[PDB]
Amino acid sequence: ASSTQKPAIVQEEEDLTASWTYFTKLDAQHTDDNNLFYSNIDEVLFYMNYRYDDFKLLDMDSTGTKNFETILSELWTALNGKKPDYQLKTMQSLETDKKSSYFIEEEQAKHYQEIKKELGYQTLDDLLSFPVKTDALIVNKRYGYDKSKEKLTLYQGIDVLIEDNQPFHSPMNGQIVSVPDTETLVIEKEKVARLTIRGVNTLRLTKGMDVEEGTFLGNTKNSTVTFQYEKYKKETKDWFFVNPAFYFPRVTYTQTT
Amino acid sequence: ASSTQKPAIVQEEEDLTASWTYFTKLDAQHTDDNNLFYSNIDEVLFYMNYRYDDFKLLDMDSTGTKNFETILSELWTALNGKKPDYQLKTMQSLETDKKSSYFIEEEQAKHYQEIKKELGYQTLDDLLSFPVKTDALIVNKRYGYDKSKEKLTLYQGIDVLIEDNQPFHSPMNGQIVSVPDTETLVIEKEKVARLTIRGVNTLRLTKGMDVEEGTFLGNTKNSTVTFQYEKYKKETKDWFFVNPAFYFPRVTYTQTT
Repeated sequence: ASSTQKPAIVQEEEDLTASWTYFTKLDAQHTDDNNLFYSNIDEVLFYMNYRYDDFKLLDMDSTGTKNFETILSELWTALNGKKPDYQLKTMQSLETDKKSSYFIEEEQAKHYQEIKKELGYQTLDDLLSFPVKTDALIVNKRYGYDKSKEKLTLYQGIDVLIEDNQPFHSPMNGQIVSVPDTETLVIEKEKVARLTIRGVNTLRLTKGMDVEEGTFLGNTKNSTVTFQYEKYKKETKDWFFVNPAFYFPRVTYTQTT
Repeated sequence: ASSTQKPAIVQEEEDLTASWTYFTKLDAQHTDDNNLFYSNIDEVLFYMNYRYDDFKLLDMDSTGTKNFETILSELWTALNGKKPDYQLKTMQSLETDKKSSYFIEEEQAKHYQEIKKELGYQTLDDLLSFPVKTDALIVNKRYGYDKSKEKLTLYQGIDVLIEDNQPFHSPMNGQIVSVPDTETLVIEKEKVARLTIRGVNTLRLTKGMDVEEGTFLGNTKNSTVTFQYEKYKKETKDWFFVNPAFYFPRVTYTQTT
């Protein structure tokens, strides 16, 4: 009862990444010559999971009249406003506005923040260990949509900054299933998860070799490493991309509004 | 990047509708007493966007000798043949002809089709929600040109099949800016988008009312509802029609060759 605590994130993994991506679509579509949007989508997703539990983008709200894409779009407007004179608010601000739809009562909000901090995304399956000694990966290109060369583009991974060719250890246990070139490897846990790593020297690795979490793979080749992460969907015997950032202990985003 | 994915639709919205409309002009011009053409223009547009990115009808192709109107006209002939013995083909079939300018290697064809399924037109701005509970609007009169009375006509909207006397909810957030008659309303998101709805009784509705996505507007009068949708061009301070079908989650076209 009061001894029972729901996790900070309860959505299924595919829906969690889909909801992230939907919000990056709204950021990217409003990004133009005069405005660059990189909302704090983590704060959005923690709020949405607290309010709406294990929602899917096409489920209906409590009125029965709108789906969660619409709810997310309305939230985007509450945070960022509209052309020409956009606004910039935080989720915390909306959650403390007593007239707002997003309001959370003072005492409940203390508990909500504690659980968000204590549990985070660490209840997801198939978490990834840091590949270097650090307290947070610095993410200079987040997952999802953005504008690049004035054009909408979907980035199905994350770019991370790794200084000084640090020795790079595997984030996951699995088998090396592909070594396409000298700087790309694919590690797969059969029918579970698949991690693609770009930017690490692969000279001491061949297809079929088993690696464990922490196995040294090689030194980082330049300053950026790219991760892509996929989960397996038994129902259709295929794979879907997930946002890798959710699966490491902590990241720091360098792109912000 | 291998981690970078372009959308299924890359064209600007005005160019996308203009390309649709051009193809409907070709279908309508060749429709006669013995042949009625309603090509699968969605398949055309997804192929063209994959092959030629954010093209405009009057742009020249890479050879510099033909514009995209000419390319679309040549494709119509490849898909449909010529008088007096028309022969219907599919876009996917044309992509396997190694002697044709439409060839796409098998893997890339499968991949762009998968992206078409995942993304569709959902990367366009200012999407519309279904006005009733459904997985697809049945469109029995599509946007663009057709023949009526052996006369060419341009239809700047779509007609959708909805059961008569059924509750109808708003596809869009905005203000009711016009209530012309007891069966017509116009909703405007100011200087963004304008939605005309014909066939919903508007007696509970007044000019100046705010609506959200999902707001009950009224019950349907007849067995179809007509939508028109316009976007705003700040450069000229005017509006232009777009094909409304692109903006809903899914449609089913009843008019086929």
